[PDB]
Amino acid sequence: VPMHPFVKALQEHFTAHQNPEKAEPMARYMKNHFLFLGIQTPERRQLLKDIIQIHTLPDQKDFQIIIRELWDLPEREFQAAALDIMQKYKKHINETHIPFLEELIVTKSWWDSVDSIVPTFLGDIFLKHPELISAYIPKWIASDNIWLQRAAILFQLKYKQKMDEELLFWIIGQLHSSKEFFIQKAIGWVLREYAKTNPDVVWEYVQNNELAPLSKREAIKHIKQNY
DNA sequence: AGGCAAGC
DNA sequence: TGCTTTGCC
Ligand SMILES: COc1cc2[nH]c(C(=O)N3C[C@@H](Cn4cnc(N)c5ncnc4-5)c4c3cc(O)c3[nH]c(C(=O)N5CCc6c5c(O)c(OC)c5[nH]c(C(=O)SC)cc65)cc43)cc2cc1O
Ligand SMILES: [Ca+2]
Repeated sequence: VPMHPFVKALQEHFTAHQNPEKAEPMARYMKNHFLFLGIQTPERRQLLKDIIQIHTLPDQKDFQIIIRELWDLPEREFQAAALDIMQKYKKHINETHIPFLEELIVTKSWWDSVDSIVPTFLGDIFLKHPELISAYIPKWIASDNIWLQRAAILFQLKYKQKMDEELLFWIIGQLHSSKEFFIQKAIGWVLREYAKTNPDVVWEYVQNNELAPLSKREAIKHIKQNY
């Protein structure tokens, strides 16, 4: 049972605003891996805002406590809310929190939580601490955990001109022979996105290095008409 | 406001 | 495959 007063307040307020008619299709969309209360993103964020306006944002010493307690609640909106909360503490998040973020990635894993952790929170940490990438990314690739592998692929997704091209291509080469949908698809996504910034090097990469056909097709869907 | 981004 | 609905930017 959650014990932090902020989490208890949030749980009560979310539960009081549940919508069972939305809960069923929301849970089906995530392959019924999770129960849902039936609260979509606009309403979920406003309910969190209500609780912050009443109680104020808890002290930064508590932010991991709060996120952990929310992660253990059954309904999926509590994990989505915990990530909204983590965004409000981002000035206090640094390299010492990478293991905490790893834990969140591999606990109650699915594409919604993992994608909300990786390009923003890990992306920002490794921009400030790029000399720490080698302590994590190769480990994640070798772990055979598909969500840490997707993290290795997508932490640079929002980098645009900051992208470390040789690193991106090494990561992708290490994972290109994965059978896994969420890995093949992440490779396609990150290549398509980076092609918005540096289309010529993505084209050269895709024409000279092996990729699953899903990955290759997705990578080039916007630039192929230029060649 | 609208374009671009899993499910089946 | 290319349409769905909702979410991110
Ligand atoms: C950094 O850069 C980016 C990060 C990004 N994150 C997301 C994202 O996180 N997405 C996009 C979008 C999921 N999504 C939707 N449409 C598409 N066409 C998509 N293509 C891919 N994903 C897609 C989505 C999430 C996350 C979620 O946690 C989501 N949850 C739902 C959802 O819950 N859905 C979608 C389908 C659906 C619901 C839902 O609530 C419902 O509740 C009623 C639904 N009812 C029905 C029906 O009765 S139809 C017969 C369908 C239905 C959508 C959804 C997009 C995105 C974009 C970026 O550039
Ligand atoms: Ca698609």
